[PDB]
Amino acid sequence: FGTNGFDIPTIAIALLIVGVIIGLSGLILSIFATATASAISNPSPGTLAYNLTHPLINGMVSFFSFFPTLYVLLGVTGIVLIAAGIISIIMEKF
Amino acid sequence: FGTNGFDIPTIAIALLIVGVIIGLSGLILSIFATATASAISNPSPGTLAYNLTHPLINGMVSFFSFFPTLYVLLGVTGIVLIAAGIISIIMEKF
Amino acid sequence: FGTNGFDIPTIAIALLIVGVIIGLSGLILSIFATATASAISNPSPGTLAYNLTHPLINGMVSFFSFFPTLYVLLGVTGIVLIAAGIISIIMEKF
Amino acid sequence: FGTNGFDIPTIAIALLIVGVIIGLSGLILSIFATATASAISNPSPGTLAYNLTHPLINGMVSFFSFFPTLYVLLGVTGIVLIAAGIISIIMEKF
Amino acid sequence: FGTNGFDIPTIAIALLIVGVIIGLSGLILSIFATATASAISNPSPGTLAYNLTHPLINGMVSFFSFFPTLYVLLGVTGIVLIAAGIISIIMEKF
Amino acid sequence: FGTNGFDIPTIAIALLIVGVIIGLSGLILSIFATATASAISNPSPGTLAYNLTHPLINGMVSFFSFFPTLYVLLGVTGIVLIAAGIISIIMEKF
Amino acid sequence: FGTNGFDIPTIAIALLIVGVIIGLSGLILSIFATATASAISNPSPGTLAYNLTHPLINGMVSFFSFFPTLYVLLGVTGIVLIAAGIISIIMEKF
Repeated sequence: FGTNGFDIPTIAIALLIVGVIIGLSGLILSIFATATASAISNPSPGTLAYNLTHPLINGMVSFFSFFPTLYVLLGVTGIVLIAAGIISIIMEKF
Repeated sequence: FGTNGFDIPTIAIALLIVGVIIGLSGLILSIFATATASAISNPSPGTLAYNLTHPLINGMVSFFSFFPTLYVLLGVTGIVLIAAGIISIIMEKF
Repeated sequence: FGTNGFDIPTIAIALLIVGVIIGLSGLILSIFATATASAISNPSPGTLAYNLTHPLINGMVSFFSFFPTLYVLLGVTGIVLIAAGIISIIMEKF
Repeated sequence: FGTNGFDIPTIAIALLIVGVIIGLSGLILSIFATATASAISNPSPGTLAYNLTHPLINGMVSFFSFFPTLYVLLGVTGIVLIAAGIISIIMEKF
Repeated sequence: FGTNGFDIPTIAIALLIVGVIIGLSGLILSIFATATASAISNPSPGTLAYNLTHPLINGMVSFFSFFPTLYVLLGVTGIVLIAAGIISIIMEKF
Repeated sequence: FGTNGFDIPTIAIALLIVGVIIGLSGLILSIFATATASAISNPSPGTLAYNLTHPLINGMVSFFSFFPTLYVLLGVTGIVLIAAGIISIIMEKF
Repeated sequence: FGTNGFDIPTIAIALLIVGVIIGLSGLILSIFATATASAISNPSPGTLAYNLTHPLINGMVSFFSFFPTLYVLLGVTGIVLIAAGIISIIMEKF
């Protein structure tokens, strides 16, 4: 059901695959994040360990704050792909 | 249905193609613009980041304000093409 | 849909491409500018580090202030291109 | 989207590249300047070390004061390039 | 529809072409003039930059004031051409 | 639309070209003049640097004051050209 | 847009070039003059070094005082060139 490489069943299967992979990634990352949160403690505001540890958790927070826009762009990619398929169909179907 | 290169079915198909392409372009650009709007924040009116970032968004605004007249001219082009076709038909059909 | 090299679908696609590229450029530059703003500190008004660092940020500010007019000219270019296309069509379509 | 060597997407990409490179340069230079400021001390106003060290920091200050106009000229260059492109388009598009 | 080189359809097409070209010229020049107006600032009445910049804008104003009569003469030319055509027709049609 | 070398479309295009070139020249010169104004300082009224620098800025001022009449003459040239065209048309059109 | 070698666009470009070159010359000379002023000191009014150095700075002052009239003549040259162009056009355009 297509012309050259555009197949609606294949597209649906690909959507299934990406959806389930993203679900698993969220699940695993959340589960691991809980363990990390449990492991690290809060020594004191101003001792040696605080100086030694604070920037690390800051980097954690920053990278994880970067995740959402990555996911948004990844989602945007699929609309582009499907639209390219539609245009390609229309171009030489007539 | 024509004389040399003017074909009414071909013209209708071309109109279909340009219409759908313009629709897709609007869709994709709007969706991406929402993501850009979400990503960038407003630091402060007068700090370093404001000086560093404000002209960029100004350029964004300006270019996107230039878009409408581009679209208008692009639309005007088709009337010229169809009129040239009509004249060419009349010239040597009689 | 054209005469020699003027194709309305091609023009629309080109507009799409330039628009999305400009959006990405704004996004990336803003995100990076936030990081730069965070990294650099303000030592003091009159110490060695101030003398060492101030002109650099001045150059930053100046170049980024130059960006907007660059974008404006870049936008102006497209109107010229489309108008040249219209004129070329009219010249030998009749 | 151009005539011979003028490509609006290429220009936008080039602007992106120069912008990010300038941002990185500012970042790295500022970070290094902080370290230099920290390392050197102020011995005394009139001892041997002062005589030995003062002109060096004077040269530092002078060169870094030269930076801003370099950046300004570098920014001016792009407007010239884009204008040359516009003129070249207009010359033989008609 | 003519005698030797006078063709009413050709004349009408030529009028169309000159009209649209003049419209485009006005459009482009106005759009560019807005950008120029935005870019240049007003430093002060009596400093170095004022002395350096004022005559340039004076020349701008003068040349652009010369434009109108150029356009008027250009318009006058067409009446002469059409009248020459009429006379040439009458001379040897009888 | 002409007789030998006088073409109203060509004239209009030439007017467009000269107008845009003059606009760009004004823009670039003003932008550069601002940078020059910023770079040079005012040392003192009577020291060595004043003697060394004052005549240079005097020459700057003088040449830039010469610009306006150059532009005026350049503008006058076009009226002469168009009038020569009109006369040439009238001479042998009848 | 001309007759043999007189081209208004070429003239405008030449004016741009000479203007920017003169601006750069003023800039560079002023910047260098500041450095020269800083380097040389004032030993004493009547010692050996004064006798050894004074005439040199006198020659500096004199030559730099000669600059302005050079610039004025250079500016005058362009009016002559443009007028020669106008006369040449008028001579054989009719």
